[PDB]
This record gives sequence, structure tokens and C-alpha cells, in this order.
Amino acid sequence: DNNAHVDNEFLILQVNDAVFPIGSYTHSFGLETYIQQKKVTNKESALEYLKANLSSQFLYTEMLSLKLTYESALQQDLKKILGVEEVIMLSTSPMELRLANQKLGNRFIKTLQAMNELDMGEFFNAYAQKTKDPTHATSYGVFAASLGIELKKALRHYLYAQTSNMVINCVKSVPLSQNDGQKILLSLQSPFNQLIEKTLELDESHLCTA
Amino acid sequence: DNNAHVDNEFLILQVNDAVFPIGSYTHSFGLETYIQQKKVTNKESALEYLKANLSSQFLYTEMLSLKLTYESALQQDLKKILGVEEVIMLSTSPMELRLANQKLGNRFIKTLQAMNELDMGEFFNAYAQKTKDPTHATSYGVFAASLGIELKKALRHYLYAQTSNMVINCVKSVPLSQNDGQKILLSLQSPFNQLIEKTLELDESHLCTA
Repeated sequence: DNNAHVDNEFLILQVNDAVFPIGSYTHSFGLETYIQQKKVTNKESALEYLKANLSSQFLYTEMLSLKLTYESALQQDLKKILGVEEVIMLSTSPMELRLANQKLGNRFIKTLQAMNELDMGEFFNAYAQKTKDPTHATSYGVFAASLGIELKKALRHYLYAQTSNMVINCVKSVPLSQNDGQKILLSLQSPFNQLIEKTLELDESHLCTA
Repeated sequence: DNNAHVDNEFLILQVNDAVFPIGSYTHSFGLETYIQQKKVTNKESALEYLKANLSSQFLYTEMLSLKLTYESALQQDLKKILGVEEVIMLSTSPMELRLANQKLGNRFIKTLQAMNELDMGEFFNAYAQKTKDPTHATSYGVFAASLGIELKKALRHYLYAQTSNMVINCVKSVPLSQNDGQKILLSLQSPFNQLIEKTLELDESHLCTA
């Protein structure tokens, strides 16, 4: 195998690392308002905001989209993958967020491709050639499936990385102490498991329904 | 169990996250010289410097110390843990690096302890009460053993986090392109596995022998 020298246990850490050079996650977009309006003011209200957000659009769009493209990639169904990306593109507002999401997806793909010693396989190659509105979550789904990374593991690492980013945004913006940030992340571990279990129960009919 | 709500699969990500608030890793200390002297000038020479460093003091002090305190914690042998920390303290130069390492170890312990909803167990509590010269690796070893995290997994996450930090330091300092940084990390995956296998073969008689 061309990937004999590749260890997915490290590669999954690598692509979820904050330094993986694809630009910043976009979760910060709809947070500034909550802070200005005195909605999020402390650890308690930050946690409630995070739990609500994680279980709404983050779940029914981002996490679910990852699961859907992962599953479709295993079936080698590019048409369904492009279909999922189309639904997301047509559902995302405002335009600035859509553009930021598309930029992030494109950068994720390009960053993988720049690692010439990593063979993503023909299906991924074709996905990269055809995608019009990639997102980080959908492209990551195809990536994980392509390399044979288990779905639940792929979801756990992605979920943690996204949520770490969300929490640090609250830490910096509210602001909160660093200790409060760590308490929040610890408090989110049970909800994380509930989110993954729920994600596995959903399907295309639930996509973008939050 | 007091830790019913804790999921080690997320907690291991949390404590290895660059945002875990303990201050910067100290690997950058002995790098500035290599760059000034035109020793590390590109991707190729950065990789060789990293491979050499990973297989020398990083292996025989840092990785091995983690393994040793993990093993001793399973045996509930605090005396041996303090013994390992003593050897490291007495072997580390210069004084500024020693102080930085001690500060990092102390911060790791304190950061864990500030998460009141995490029960580290009596052995860890006693370790925290008695440690004089903690380091990140030794305290992490006791932490991982205390929570029942498998040793090879604990080592993989720690190794990746440390090396990501080392690579980004080269990226910024040489400087290198971000793409070169990712190629280096990918190239290190086989060496990573060799390092972990070697770490498992070593014992107290090898500590600080590089």
C-alpha cells in the first residue's frame, strides 16, 4: 500500500490540530451578539449557550453532514455527497458565513493534497475534482472514510476540536478565566457522547432541519 | 464512581490540547542556535534535527520518564516516582531550562486539580502533595495511570502534541512554509511508532543517558 508509512492514529491528530493550516473555524460568527446582549456573561451561561448550539445547527448540519458524506464515500456515491453539500449551501445564511465555510472546506482539501506522500485514493481524488461547495465537515467525512478511519473515532476528534475552539472563543470574548474554560470542556464530555449517539441516529431527512 | 461523567477519550484530547493552560512547551530552548548557525535551513535539515532530537534526550529523558512514573503509579510506588524526578532534576542543564520544566510540571498538576469535578484518586493526590521537581512528562505519567488510560495511547497523544510544538517552532523560526510543516509531521509517523516501541523497551537504567 502507498500508505504503508502512514499511521491513521497520528494522522487523525494531525488534521484536527489547531495548527493544521486551513484557517480559523467559523463558530465565532454567531457569538459576539450573545455577549453584547448580556446573554452570555459567565461560565454557567456560556455552558448553556454551548449545549444549545451543539445540539442544534452544529448537530443537524455539521456533525450530521460529516456522517452522511462518510457513509456515502464508503458506498462510493459522489452524487449523494454533492447533494448533501448542495443542501447545506442552499440553507446557510448569511452569505459571508457561507463563503467562509466554503473557503475552509477548500483549504482542508488543498492542505491534504499538498501532502504528496499521502494517497487519498481515487474516490477522494474525484470528490476533490468535482466538489463545488465543500465544507470542513463534509470533506473531513470523505477523508475519514477514504483512509478507513472508524466513524465514531472520526466524529469524536472532530467534535472535540470544534468545541475546544468554541470554548476558547467564550474564554477570550466573555471573558472567562482559563480555569472556567477547562471546567466547561470537562462538563461537555457527557453531552459529547449524547451528541455522537444522536448523530448516528439521524439521516438525510434531518439535514439542516435545525 | 466519582468519574462517571468523565470520558477519558475526550480528557486525553483535552490535556494535550495546546490550549490546556499550563504555559508553552520548552523544546524551543535548544533550537535558536541551530538556526543561527545555518544548521537547520530547510525542510530536510529540520526533519533530520527533529529525528535526532526525538531519539536522544527527548526519548531517554522525557518519554522514558513518562513510562517510568506511569508504571510506578500502577504499583503505587511514590518513592520511585520521586526518585525519577530527582534523577531528572540533577541531570538537567542549564538552570533556566530546569526552572521552566519545573514550572510546566507544577502548572500541569495545578490545572488538573482546578477541575474540581475530576477525581484524580488518592495516589495522585499524594503525589501532588509530595512532588518537589515535577515535570510535564512525569506528572502526565502519574495522571494517565491514575485514570486508567492505556500506556501506549497516553504516549501517542503526548508524543504527537510535543512534536507538533517542535515542528511549528521550526516552521516559524527557520522559517518554513506551512506545507513543509505538514510534510514533516507526516514523515515523522513511522519514527513516532519506532520511538514508542523503543520507549517500552527501556527502564530506569537508561534514564537521562542521552
